[PDB]
Amino acid sequence: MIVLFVDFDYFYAQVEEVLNPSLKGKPVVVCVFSGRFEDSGAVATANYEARKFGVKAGIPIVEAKKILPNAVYLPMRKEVYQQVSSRIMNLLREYSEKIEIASIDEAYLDISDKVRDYREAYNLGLEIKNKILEKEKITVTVGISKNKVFAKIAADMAKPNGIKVIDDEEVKRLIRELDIADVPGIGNITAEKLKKLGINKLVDTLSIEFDKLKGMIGEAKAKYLISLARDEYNEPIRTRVRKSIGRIVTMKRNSRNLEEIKPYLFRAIEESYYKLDKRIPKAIHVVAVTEDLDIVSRGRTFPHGISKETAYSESVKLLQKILEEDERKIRRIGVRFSKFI
DNA sequence: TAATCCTTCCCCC
DNA sequence: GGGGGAAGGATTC
Ligand SMILES: [Ca+2]
Ligand SMILES: [Ca+2]
Ligand SMILES: [Ca+2]
Repeated sequence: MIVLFVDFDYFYAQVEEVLNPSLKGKPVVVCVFSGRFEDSGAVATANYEARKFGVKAGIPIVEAKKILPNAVYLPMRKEVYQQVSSRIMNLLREYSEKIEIASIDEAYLDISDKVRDYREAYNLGLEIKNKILEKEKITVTVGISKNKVFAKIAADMAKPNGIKVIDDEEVKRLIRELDIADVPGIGNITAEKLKKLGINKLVDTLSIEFDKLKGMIGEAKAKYLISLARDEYNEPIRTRVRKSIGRIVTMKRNSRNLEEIKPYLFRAIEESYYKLDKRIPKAIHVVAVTEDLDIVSRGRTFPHGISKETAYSESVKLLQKILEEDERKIRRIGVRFSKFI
């Protein structure tokens, strides 16, 4: 099999540059301003100009300014980006029917048909990198391999703005040499548990007795790693479906008083519905971010579709259930709609 | 600025 | 025992 993974470089900041070329060659930081206090918020993404110095996704907006006090700071604009992305996901469709849109900027292609070997593979990587650069003036990175996991890893290496192949032989050394923590789906926490169990390489997973790996990190995860290590991973490419929509927001001050919260909660549903568009959910969830930054949630399924009027009531009851079964204050509040018709 | 996998529950064959 | 399906939380991106 031969899978080609495509990944957009620092996407949000690149589109920002694209939309005002002057920004070219400068450190651009796409930020999310919570508006709580002076320059409060976080970092959505920074371009190469900023990254290399430390500014990265997750750092506060105040920390970033201490490093690059004079870079460009712009508020995120999901809508525009999302649309830019949509277009690009099309140039690709025009490269196969088997396309999996993993995220707003990640996508996998199943070219096992078209191309005959890694040779023609590269040609198409290039032929593809180009197209998107022409049509939309945006740089990406290609990864090619026996499957989605490596095609992706393939892309993490050759980044930014590169293209890389990882053929069987090389995969082999990776299953052994490649770090366990650098394997897709293994976040700190897991990579951590995998530490104790003495696992540090995909190989290491073959020594331990399954059931101890299962009682630890989970059967799915466990099986996932195994198949990978034994060189038997091969999940196909499928067209994923938005199985949920929501929208959380923050208040100027943490609160516990229901009246003080409602207004925020509604604004949340309001936007959530706008997103929904044409879609009708059967499930609802109120999500609260307590002051200590711990997420608390309460929801409910209905035997029918939820109207907007219904959401307003349902959400105010589930929020009450939250202030009840919890004494902490709320820093953020939002709704999540699922189980569409 | 959603996907997925778990774990525990609560019927009820 | 175990199918089926919330519900709430844990984990990755
Ligand atoms: Ca990226
Ligand atoms: Ca990782
Ligand atoms: Ca908790």
